[PDB]
Amino acid sequence: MNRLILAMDLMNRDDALRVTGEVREYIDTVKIGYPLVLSEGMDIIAEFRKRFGCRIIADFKVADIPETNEKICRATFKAGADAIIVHGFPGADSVRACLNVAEEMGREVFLLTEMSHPGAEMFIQGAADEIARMGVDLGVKNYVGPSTRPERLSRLREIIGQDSFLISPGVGAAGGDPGETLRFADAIIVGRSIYLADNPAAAAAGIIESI
Amino acid sequence: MNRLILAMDLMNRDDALRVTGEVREYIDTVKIGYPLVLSEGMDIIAEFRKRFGCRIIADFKVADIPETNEKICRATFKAGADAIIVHGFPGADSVRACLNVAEEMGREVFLLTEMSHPGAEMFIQGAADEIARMGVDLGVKNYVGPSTRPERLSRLREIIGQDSFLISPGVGAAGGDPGETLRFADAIIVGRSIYLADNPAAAAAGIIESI
Ligand SMILES: O=c1cnn([C@@H]2O[C@H](COP(=O)(O)O)[C@@H](O)[C@H]2O)c(=O)[nH]1
Ligand SMILES: O=c1cnn([C@@H]2O[C@H](COP(=O)(O)O)[C@@H](O)[C@H]2O)c(=O)[nH]1
Repeated sequence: MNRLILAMDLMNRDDALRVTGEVREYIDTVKIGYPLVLSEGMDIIAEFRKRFGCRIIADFKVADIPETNEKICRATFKAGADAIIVHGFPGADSVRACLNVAEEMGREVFLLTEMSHPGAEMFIQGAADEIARMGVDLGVKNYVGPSTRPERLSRLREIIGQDSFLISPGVGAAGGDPGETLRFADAIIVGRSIYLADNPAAAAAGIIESI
Repeated sequence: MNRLILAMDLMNRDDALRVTGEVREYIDTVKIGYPLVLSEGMDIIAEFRKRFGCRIIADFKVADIPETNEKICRATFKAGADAIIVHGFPGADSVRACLNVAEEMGREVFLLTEMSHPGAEMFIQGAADEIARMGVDLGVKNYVGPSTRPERLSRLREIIGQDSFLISPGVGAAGGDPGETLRFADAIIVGRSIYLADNPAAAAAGIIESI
């Protein structure tokens, strides 16, 4: 909805529920990561899904060996997540393990190819095109790419095709622009610009109207 | 969305996709049953979920022995359904088997307590209150009750409490009224009044505005 995904990284349940409820009319998809899950428990995923009737993407940056990745994905989907974000840099076998569980459980894998922060230029950027091509070869249809580098987002879009779904973080606080990012991504992920705002609903409304 | 769930019982993929796309702005939840699945395959569930970004309730009226019920639910959730409708009349063990799989896969079970058609008065109605109480005892939080008998829907709402989620079919073609049904149910299910209409979008819009 509105091509906007809320990155809910507040660490306490009450604040997370308050902000998510305030901006629900503008979204239908919430990205929940370890900051909230490690503080309040995996049960928070089912609670959000039920209370807000939104889709939940678990941003767990899965980056282990195949066998452990299988275990992490199974627990995550058992908890009710609709999709999970997985790193591609640990290799194809590690990604395939995630895809196997998603297939078994009727869920989806998002492949993270290039990250949005400054440090991403050190090692990830140099491998990003190859990671995206690996995703295509494995049948991945959902990807994550950087708002902070639209030229890289364009290159990623080029590799994955127009039929793949691409979401992009780094919007707002990290420097990314909503409109420019949406020239290439299907949806933008926004965390701090909304959840640290004095009026999260007004902040979400502003982003939606700017695009 | 709009407390309206589309019962997509057309049997061919092209017509089903056309009508669902035409009314998508009014809904966010589609009920898919055997008329469409047995004609086009279980893969239609993932296709709808992806193409329309809606939640999918599989109306499979699960009504077998525990072991078979477990198999049916597993295949259904593997196919991507968010929830499954199960009959309560075959007993508690049969329902528990469904709840066990839903727990394993992070999904939901809707318990059907009293049906909406005339024949429901023969045997189901007499057992309906006990079936609803069984659901409460088993921890069921989602229920299906009849639009065609609001006094029975009221009795069912009484047993399950205000915190349980109740959806109700029999609206329109079978005689049920949207507004009266919503006095007790959280959402109404509508099939033919929308999918056989000359203008499904206008029909959906009319129902939404009447409530
Ligand atoms: O390359 C990536 C991948 N993931 N995220 C995540 O997306 C969200 C962005 O939040 P922000 O809007 O507050 O910067 C956070 O949950 C963060 O972990 C990034 O920021 N960059
Ligand atoms: O008690 C019940 C349970 N399920 N349904 C189902 O709900 C839908 C109602 O469709 P309709 O609006 O076309 O009558 C159909 O898929 C039907 O199998 C009923 O009608 N009554």
